[PDB]
Amino acid sequence: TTIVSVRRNGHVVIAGDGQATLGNTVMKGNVKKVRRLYNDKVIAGFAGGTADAFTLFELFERKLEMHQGHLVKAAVELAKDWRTDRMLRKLEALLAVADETASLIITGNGDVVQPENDLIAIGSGGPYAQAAARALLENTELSAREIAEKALDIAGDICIYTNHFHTIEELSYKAEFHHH
Amino acid sequence: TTIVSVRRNGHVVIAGDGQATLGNTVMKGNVKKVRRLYNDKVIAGFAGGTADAFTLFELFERKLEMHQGHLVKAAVELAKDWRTDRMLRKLEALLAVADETASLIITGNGDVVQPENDLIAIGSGGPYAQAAARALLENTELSAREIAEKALDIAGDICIYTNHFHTIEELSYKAEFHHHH
Amino acid sequence: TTIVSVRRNGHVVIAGDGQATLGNTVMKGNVKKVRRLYNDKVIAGFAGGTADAFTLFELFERKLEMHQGHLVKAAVELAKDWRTDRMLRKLEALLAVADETASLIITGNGDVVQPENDLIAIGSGGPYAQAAARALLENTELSAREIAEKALDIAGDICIYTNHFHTIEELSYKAEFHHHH
Amino acid sequence: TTIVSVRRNGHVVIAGDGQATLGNTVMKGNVKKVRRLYNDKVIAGFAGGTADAFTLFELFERKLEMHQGHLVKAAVELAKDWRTDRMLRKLEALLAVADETASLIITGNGDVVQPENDLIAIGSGGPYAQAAARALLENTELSAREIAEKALDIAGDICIYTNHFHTIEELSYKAEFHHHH
Amino acid sequence: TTIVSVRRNGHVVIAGDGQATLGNTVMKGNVKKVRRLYNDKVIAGFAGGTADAFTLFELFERKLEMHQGHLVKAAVELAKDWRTDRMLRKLEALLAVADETASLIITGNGDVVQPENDLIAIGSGGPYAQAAARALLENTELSAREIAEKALDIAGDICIYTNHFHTIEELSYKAEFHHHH
Amino acid sequence: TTIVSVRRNGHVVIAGDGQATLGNTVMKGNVKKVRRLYNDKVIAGFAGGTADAFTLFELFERKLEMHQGHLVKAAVELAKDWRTDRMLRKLEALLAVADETASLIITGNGDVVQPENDLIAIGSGGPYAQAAARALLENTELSAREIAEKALDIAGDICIYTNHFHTIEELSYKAEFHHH
Amino acid sequence: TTIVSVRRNGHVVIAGDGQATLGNTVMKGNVKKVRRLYNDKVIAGFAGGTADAFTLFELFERKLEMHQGHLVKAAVELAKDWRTDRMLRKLEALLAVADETASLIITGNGDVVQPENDLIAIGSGGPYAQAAARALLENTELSAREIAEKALDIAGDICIYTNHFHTIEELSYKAEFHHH
Amino acid sequence: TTIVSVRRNGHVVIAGDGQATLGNTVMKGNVKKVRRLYNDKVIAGFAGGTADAFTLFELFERKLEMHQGHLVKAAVELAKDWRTDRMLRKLEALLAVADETASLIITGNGDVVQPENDLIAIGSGGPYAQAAARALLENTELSAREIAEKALDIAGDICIYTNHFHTIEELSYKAEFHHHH
Amino acid sequence: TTIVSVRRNGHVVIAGDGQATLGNTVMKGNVKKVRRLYNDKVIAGFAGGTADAFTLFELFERKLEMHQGHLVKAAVELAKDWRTDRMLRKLEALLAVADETASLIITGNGDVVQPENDLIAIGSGGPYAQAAARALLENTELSAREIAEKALDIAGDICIYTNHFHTIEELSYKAEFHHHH
Amino acid sequence: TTIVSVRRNGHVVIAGDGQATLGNTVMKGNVKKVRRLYNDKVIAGFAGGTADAFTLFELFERKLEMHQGHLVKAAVELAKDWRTDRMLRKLEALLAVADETASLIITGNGDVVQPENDLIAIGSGGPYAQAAARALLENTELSAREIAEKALDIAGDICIYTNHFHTIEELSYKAEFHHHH
Amino acid sequence: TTIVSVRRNGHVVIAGDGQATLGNTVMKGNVKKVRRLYNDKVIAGFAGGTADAFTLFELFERKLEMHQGHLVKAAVELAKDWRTDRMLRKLEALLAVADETASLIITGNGDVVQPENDLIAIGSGGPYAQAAARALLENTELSAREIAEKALDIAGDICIYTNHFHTIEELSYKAEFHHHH
Repeated sequence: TTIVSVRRNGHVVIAGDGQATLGNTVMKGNVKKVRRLYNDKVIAGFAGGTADAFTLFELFERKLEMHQGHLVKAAVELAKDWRTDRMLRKLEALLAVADETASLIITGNGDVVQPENDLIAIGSGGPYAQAAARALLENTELSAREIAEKALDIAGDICIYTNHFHTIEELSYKAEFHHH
Repeated sequence: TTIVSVRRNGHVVIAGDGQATLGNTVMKGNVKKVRRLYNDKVIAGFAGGTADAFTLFELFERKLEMHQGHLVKAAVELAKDWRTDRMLRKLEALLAVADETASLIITGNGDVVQPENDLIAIGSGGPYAQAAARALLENTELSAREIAEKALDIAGDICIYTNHFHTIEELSYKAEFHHHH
Repeated sequence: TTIVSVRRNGHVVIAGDGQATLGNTVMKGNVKKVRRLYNDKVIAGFAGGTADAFTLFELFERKLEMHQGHLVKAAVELAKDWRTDRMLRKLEALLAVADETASLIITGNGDVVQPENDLIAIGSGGPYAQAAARALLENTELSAREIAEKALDIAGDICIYTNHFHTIEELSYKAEFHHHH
Repeated sequence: TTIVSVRRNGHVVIAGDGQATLGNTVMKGNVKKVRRLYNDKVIAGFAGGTADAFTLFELFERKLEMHQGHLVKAAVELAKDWRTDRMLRKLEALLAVADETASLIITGNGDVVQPENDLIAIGSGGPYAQAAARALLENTELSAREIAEKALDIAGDICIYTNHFHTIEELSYKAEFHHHH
Repeated sequence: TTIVSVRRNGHVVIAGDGQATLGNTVMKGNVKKVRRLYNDKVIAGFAGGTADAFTLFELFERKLEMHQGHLVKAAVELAKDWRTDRMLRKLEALLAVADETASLIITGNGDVVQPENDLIAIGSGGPYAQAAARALLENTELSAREIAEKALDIAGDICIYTNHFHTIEELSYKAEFHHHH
Repeated sequence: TTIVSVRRNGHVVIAGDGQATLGNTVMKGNVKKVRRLYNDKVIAGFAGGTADAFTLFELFERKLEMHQGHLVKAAVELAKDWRTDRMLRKLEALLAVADETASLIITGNGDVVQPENDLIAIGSGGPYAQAAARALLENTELSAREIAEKALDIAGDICIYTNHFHTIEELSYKAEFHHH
Repeated sequence: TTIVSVRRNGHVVIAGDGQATLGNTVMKGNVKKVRRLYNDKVIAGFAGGTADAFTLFELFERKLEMHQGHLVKAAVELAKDWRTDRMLRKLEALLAVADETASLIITGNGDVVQPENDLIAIGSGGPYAQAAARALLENTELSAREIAEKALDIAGDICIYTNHFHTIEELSYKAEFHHH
Repeated sequence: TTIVSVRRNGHVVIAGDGQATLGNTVMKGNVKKVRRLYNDKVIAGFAGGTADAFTLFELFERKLEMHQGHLVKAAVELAKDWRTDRMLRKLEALLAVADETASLIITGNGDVVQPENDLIAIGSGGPYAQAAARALLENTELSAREIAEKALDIAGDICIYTNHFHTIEELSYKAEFHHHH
Repeated sequence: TTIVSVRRNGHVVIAGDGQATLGNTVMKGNVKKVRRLYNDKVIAGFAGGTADAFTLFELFERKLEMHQGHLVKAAVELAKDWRTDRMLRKLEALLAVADETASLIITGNGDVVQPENDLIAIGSGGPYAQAAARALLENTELSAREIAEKALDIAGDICIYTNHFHTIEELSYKAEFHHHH
Repeated sequence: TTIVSVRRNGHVVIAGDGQATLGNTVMKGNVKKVRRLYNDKVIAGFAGGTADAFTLFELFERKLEMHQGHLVKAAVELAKDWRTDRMLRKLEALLAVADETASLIITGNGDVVQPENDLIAIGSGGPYAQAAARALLENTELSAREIAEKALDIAGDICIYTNHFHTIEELSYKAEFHHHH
Repeated sequence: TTIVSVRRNGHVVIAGDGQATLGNTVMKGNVKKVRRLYNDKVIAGFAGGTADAFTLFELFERKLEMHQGHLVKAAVELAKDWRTDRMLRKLEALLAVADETASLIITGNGDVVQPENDLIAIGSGGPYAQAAARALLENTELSAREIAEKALDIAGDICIYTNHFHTIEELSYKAEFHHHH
């Protein structure tokens, strides 16, 4: 499992593979690890098992409406409850979330984090992709999209636990407004 | 324990062995791991111990009537409660369910899944069978039945934890065919 | 790493992938795990690291000329020395060898084995491929080649440790197949 | 600890040893592991510690009267509560129960099971006795009694954790055997 | 892997299954674990891997001719060298040997043993079979053959590591009988 | 720690040492491991730590009055609660209890047991003492007292974890009643 | 496995059971663990596996003739080589040896020991038997034989790993010499 | 992660790095581990994960207003609740807090501590920095600031888990320093 | 951490070091582990972390006033609540307490103990000190003070976890003496 | 096992207990752990098993005559060979040796050491005795003898692994003590 | 155990503590870990046990004369033989060596190293001292001596395994200075 995010110009993206590895056998390989929340305003990607993710995303989206649209806080409030009540302390995963606002990793442990460049790379191959992505983003242009794609690809070429099937979600936000 | 499912033309099947392995001794070897729910409309197979299964199947079938016959949903609602209340969080198993609608694995963990081809292979030998099955389904015709049977056989030939005694349930619903000449 | 062998009509084949997995990172993925010995008369496939293999293949090929072309014996003599002198007792791998004569797995442990059908399936994915292969070979024709290929493919689709890059070697030993287009 | 059950003609029996092993020292060796419930209509044997057993037997016998005399159900209802509420989830043991109705293993895990022949063999030596018993029951007649006894004896001869002191309970439910001296 | 031996009237037998289990996958299941030595005078069964066995059987048979036909001795001398020189100290297995003379287990460890009744039961299932066998041999007649067969069957029914495919070798030498009337 | 019990003629005894071993250092060596309950009618010995013991003995003595003087049951009821509620499931020890009625080991695990001869031998050296005791009781007379003493002595001579300081409690019950 | 030795008046004895326990299954139960060396002059008992024992007994008996009949030294020289050359360092067991001279435990580790009373108790049940034996030997007479027997019996009654089948060897040495 | 504090003349400082190490990969490296509470009167630094910290800082700042401005007490009351209710017993971290009043380490374990010199050195590198810091503070003057900086730098040069990105907060509470150029 | 107590003539003392060891680094080394309660009538020493200690001392001192001045009792009542309510069951430490009445160790586990000579030696070095102390107290006179000091010194000389900085509290109450001539 | 040494005026002593502890059972308790070498000129004590000791003492005494009577060197040369050739590298123990010359601990590891005061305290209880001994030697006179005895006694009172049976060897090397009754 | 080295102006120093820690008890605490070789021209410090050190120092000093006075080389040649012949491969330690030439750590592993500033800090506390030392050397002047002393002090203040008793050896060789005014 591997997921990335990038922010270039007016585009932020989250992209993950879909390999359902188990033990040493792929049980499935097209899981949508990336999806969107709060009516197409905020994107996210989770690492782990669909359930916990869903429970979290919901709860998080709850904390979302419960704070209007302040991503940061919604996330924060969530991370709290998560690394709080004994129950949630059981569900484990990692959530990459982003929107016009910003991007942030949320771990079950209790850690809400804005990476060093809205460059979220997580999962088994996170490091690998990160590197690639980074490299690109550093020594080249291309789009958030292209890069993520690119890196997220390479990831799986190295980390066995990664798929190659790309679920992606990107939202542009160039507030181009022509008065006539 | 191993269980498969397939869907070819107008036939979907679920087939499992019956080996009651314990530690390293077979206590029994004719357990019906596959059965049918909601008055012969939906089939299922569970992996694990009869009890939990029964508790789940019932609860699931409750969530079933409680949504008419929308398999997906019923399953979804179930997986919820399962990977929800601390109590159910104790019963562990895997449920392979199918019908005209579709087929889906339901884990206790909280995971409702449509495999990559309504090809459900679970249990110790799941991977093995899957392979065989797949292979067949790929490079040959035959029936959902034949295939499942075939694979589910091979499974036990390799995975010690698998039986060879085949409990099967298949439901047809729009029997197709594809003959050439 | 996964390697298969099959024997159908006048064709015996050995085919393996090429994934150089390490820890949880692929360092390379095009290793030729399958090759031929004794001047294109005997084929083999090894599971593990190039070196040990080479050491073994050579020593084995030595025990080969040292017994003319009696595959069985060459293999037997080898497995002995292997699971014998302290030194060799360190190099570990698995050797799938075949020719007109037959096919046999050679383990470092000290085991020379003719599988249940000259159907050699070894490696992380061995079981998987075996299954598929088997299934094919059972419920269909096709060639030793097609099957191995097919299975060895499927293998990697399931076992992460398997590559998909196919190194194959097949030797025919009778026939004169024709083609009418 | 080892316990068996058999059903031959009109006789079902449960027999266990009495070795109170602990660590690697026998603290006692005459524990009655087999007993009867519901006013001499149903027999049972437990594997483990007197307490949990008693707690279970009682609760089970409660679920018993609470369903008249339908052994199966009583057992089922019990296994549920057992592999249900956190509390019971702690008491661990195995219950071999039988009567005119049938015989069934009840595990704390959540598993109510009718063995392959009303041949219940449980405990450290269970497998061993099962074997012997089985063998007898297969290639000979004798009584449920004789067999159980026999097997349950042999058990201890092999499994150190087994006693040799036989607590047995058998209930007949038809017949009128005679004797001409 | 499981192997038995029995001696009734004028017949001593050695019988073993043929399951080539590895890890948790059967690589083969028709290995001849039982065979005969010294020109059809002495039988044996080995537990483990064909190679080591062969090395031992040969060496043992060497120690055999080297002592005429005194099984005991040959065996003794063998066990010596086996649990002696560092090299042999690596090959591990168990040898069940018998003939007119007697029957004896030979372990690599250095142990030549006459079981408690020329009833050799070894291998994963050894204990199981033993039991059954014993039981038979105790509470019934039948032949060394029938018994062994019977037991060796049951074995695999319980011990997953056992095959069911029976390789047997029995030698008669003063065929008795005991009929009553 | 080691404790024994014996029953000969009209005398039942419980005797234990007093070694407070810890790690590999004796912190104390005169702990009274044996004592009496229910107003000098029932004796007992515990193995382990004074606290848990006290909690148990009390609770047990509670279950005692709560059943008049039926040792067996009191014990049984106790063993239940002990190997029952999560809380008690934490306190661990072994209780040797006896009286006119009988003698019985009660473990936390959930096990109430009448040994093979009202010969209770428990603790690190239990086995050892048992043996000796047994031997005596088998091939000689002497008193319950003498034997226990004897054995309980030997125990410590072998098991390092045993003390040699003997706390003993014996109750006779020969209902000798002269009518005049 | 359990073996004892005793020395009373002019009789020294070694006695062991014969249980061939393995894992948790008795493979055999009549192994002769006790035997005699150097032409019926010295007795011994081994704990473990027949082979190693034989190798040792032989080597030891070699070191025996190689020192005339000085048990002690023979034993000592042996224990050396045993807990010496890498090879022997692999064979593990315990040897109880005795004769007119004395009695002594020899471990592979490198330890030749005369117990506290020519009372050798070794093996799984050694401690147990020891106790019993001791007890007897302490508070009663009877013979070395009777006691060993007795104790060695009790042993198996407690230690599951012990058999009950008694192989015994006792040598008397009362140099009663009547001049006529 | 590493954090220091010093008190020299009228200046107390808290400074930490910003390395977000995980496993053996830096996920981020600019985390503000040091911050200020109770309206710029009290400073603090936490070791660990942002969340728990925040939960604690808040609760502590609650216990702060709830005792006016008596740092010591606020801290004490906090450490209590922390190493008290089961819930808080889960959040783990270390809090370095200081102000005009004093400086004190607060551990989840239940320990409120004033170091040996208002010289708080905590975190993976704490010991290292402490040393350096100490050494400076001992054999030289410079400012609390310069020292912390200096040491906290050196820290990362040695402890891989330390960043080098310095988040610092210093509060003076007397003086009027001048400068003649 | 190490603490001692002694009682000679009319003087009882409690003395402990002050090493704040953590992992393998001293974070502080002047912690007052010994202090006095109930208005200079009762002394005590705790082993562990200041917090828990304080919680206990207070609660204990509460149980103190709540029983006038009967040390024993107060202690007993305390040990109860301590090794009682789940909450307190978390705070762990050891309390050495003494006064005119007597001296007693109180563990969280639930254990109130009068050592073998009002000679309380606890903590990492407890055993060591005890020894020395004992030795002195045995083969010499000197004062409770001197001895404690002496021993408590030696302790740190051996046990790395011990400080050398001595916090002591001694209360006289009927000052004896024993001079000869 | 515990052994001490002291040097006071013209007397150096080595004293050890005799507890043959094994696992958790004393197999013997009168082993002479202390003895004398080189014709009553040098004393020593070993910690461990009689054999290795003897091997060492001999070899050391060889290195002794091989250097006349220079204890230090003999010891040094020994420790070398000991922590040198693979073989000796297996025998493990500790040797306390002394004479007119001096006293020194010799470990198998490769360490020849003169303690801080010719006060050798080794063995499980070494630390304990050391303490006591020390304390005596510090705050009192008495003889090397009395002290060792005293301490070595106390040792066993605390360390279970220590005996109480005292084997002692003391050599004087000046003086002419008198006694007026 | 901790040892440092520094080089300032015309002075290079090596300084180590003297704590003989064992398990968790100091057996001695005045071991001279630092000493000089090749007739007062080269200094060194070893970490570990006196023996091995001595063996090495000698052998190294042999390799020293055997190359005149080229420290580097001598060291190199030594490290070779050390991390070479199986025998030396057993003695383990660390050698800090210096002289006019330079300073270098020599590990048994096979590693001759010039630290980043002739600032050798090794041993348990090595890191700690290094830090301090470094800090000094960085933000202050003072002498190689003062610094080492200072740091090597601090070390033991933190690392329990360090002594405080300072054995030092410094050699001047072109005494510089740098005064300003």
